[PDB]
Amino acid sequence: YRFPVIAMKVKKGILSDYLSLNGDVDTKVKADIFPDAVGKITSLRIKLGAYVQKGQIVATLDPKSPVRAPISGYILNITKKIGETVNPQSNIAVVGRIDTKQILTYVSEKYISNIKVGNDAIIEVGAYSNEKFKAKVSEISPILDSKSRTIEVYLTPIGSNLDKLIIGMFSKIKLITKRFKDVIKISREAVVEREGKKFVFKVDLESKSVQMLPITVLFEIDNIVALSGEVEENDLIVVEGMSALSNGSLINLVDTKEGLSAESNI
Repeated sequence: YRFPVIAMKVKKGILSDYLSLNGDVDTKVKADIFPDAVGKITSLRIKLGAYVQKGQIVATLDPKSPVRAPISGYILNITKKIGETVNPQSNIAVVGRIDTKQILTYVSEKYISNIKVGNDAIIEVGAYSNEKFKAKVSEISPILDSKSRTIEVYLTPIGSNLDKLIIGMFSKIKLITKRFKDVIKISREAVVEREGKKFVFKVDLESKSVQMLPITVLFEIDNIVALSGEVEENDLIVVEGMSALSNGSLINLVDTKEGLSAESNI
């Protein structure tokens, strides 16, 4: 008998660990819009998304008083209606710049000591590639909040297509903590546990059989193992049929799958 197997033509690549966070898209430069007097809002000369310049009149009161923009940028929010009464500490609207986007997140103290300015992240607002963006850590707050045990971390989105990372949006963040580089990646099920050790099966094409090689699992995630040991680029390693195999088992190579990408999982 010859056991049926599928084998992968294994490649060297990158597998990357990450910390899973939540955060918000914000901007570095923004300001609240306050009246200079007390009274009722007569007119609102702004809508969401509108561009306004420093000094420009954005609303009007009856005690006629003008409410003016304090900086130049875009209206991110309006928190007041025509009719409402207001004073110099009523926040009417928010203006901010769209060219100084930032992602804000809060990281637990135990992870902070390995995070550095320049670390890579992926910012996700959705499942598809058009909804994911690259970013880099820009700043680490000196403040530890004692109740939550978290420290604020700021990321700057880079690359192309940032016009869909909209200010105010919720995001998932994948903050890359370690990259295993130039290692053999293979589907996790290739690895088999015998007598408290780990092995894979390498196919010898000439003799149509397998050899049981010991390996070490360096890291694994998303059903992918990065391993070290006696395995090299282009070895044929069994990825279906392995539970039935032993050292020297004879097999039938039913098919050969391509190796997993050399590039990072994330």
